[PDB]
Amino acid sequence: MKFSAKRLPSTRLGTFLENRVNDFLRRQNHPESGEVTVRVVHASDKTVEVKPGMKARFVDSGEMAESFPYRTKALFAFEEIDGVDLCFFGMHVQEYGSDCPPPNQRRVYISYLDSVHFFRPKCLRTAVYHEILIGYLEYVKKLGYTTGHIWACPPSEGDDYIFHCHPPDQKIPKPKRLQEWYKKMLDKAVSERIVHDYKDIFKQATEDRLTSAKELPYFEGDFWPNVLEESIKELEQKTSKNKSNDLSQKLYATMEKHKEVFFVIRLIAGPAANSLPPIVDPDPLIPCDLMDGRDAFLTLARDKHLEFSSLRRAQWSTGCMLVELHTQ
Ligand SMILES: Cn1cc(-c2ccc(NC(=O)[C@H](NCCc3ccc(C#N)cc3)c3ccccc3)nc2)cn1
Ligand SMILES: [Cl-]
Repeated sequence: MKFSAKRLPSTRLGTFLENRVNDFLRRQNHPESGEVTVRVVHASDKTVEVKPGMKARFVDSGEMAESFPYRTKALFAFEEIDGVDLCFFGMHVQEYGSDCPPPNQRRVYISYLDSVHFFRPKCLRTAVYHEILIGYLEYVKKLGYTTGHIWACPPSEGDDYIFHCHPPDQKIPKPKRLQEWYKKMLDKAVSERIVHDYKDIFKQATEDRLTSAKELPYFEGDFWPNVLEESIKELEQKTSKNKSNDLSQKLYATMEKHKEVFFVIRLIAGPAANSLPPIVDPDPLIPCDLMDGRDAFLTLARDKHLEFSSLRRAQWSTGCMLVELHTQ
């Protein structure tokens, strides 16, 4: 096709990921694998606003910024199977640069990732997912991002993060299996000396000596900002007849209850982390309404009856997805 994955415009980030993946596959020399293309298909600037409860408590008193700028990116990976492109992996990320106020400075957060399980061969599928995620971590570490953040959260039964209508036999992993999948990825990144270490959110808070909710990173659509609003509302209902840091107390209790699902990934440790030059992303903005957040691509798939529920339909929906991205 003139409208194929390869023909999408290149980026430094996407070239870096696809090089790392195809290096890995060539080394495996499995006769069923195909070439992998990776493309960034959206990049734009955004802000995340501190919600009303935290704003009244921290923003209005001058203690915390009112909002946090970031860049969002969407990227997708494609394999050649029978000479045709199959989109098999997608990811949306938020990147908070060196200009961003604390506590968000130099952090990346994975918003959503997703897959369609037809990568060939099956036995290298997980490895390839891992290479993409490790590659992203390596890449942002080199720009000078110091910390990665993952919320391990499977989609609900019958729901789709990125790709509309998954195969009926592609199973959603249970939380513990997913948590182990991320640990396996992160142990490999640690052994390649990309990741220095990683910690659950609770342990990390304790080790950073977090004494106020304002010190907690505040991301778009993440669990912690909602938690903080519900906790402030609970606290404000309290009265006491006659004869503080109570938010912090509740945050800690909630962090401990859920610590296993929130990964804090240190990419740059020690004094190296404190003398860094400004983060400069060499890649340009990529406006693309279709891939600005997850919803627009889910809608278009529904409208045009695109489905990722078999090899043939996913190959079909990849082709139409590509048509649409050159087209728009
Ligand atoms: C019939 N039906 C299938 C689904 C369905 C099945 C699978 C998926 N998505 C994934 O498996 C996706 N896969 C991403 C790659 C991946 C593969 C295996 C494991 C494990 N363990 C972790 C990630 C994923 C995203 C976020 C969290 C967990 C999974 N999404 C939806 C919904 N309805
Ligand atoms: Cl996810």
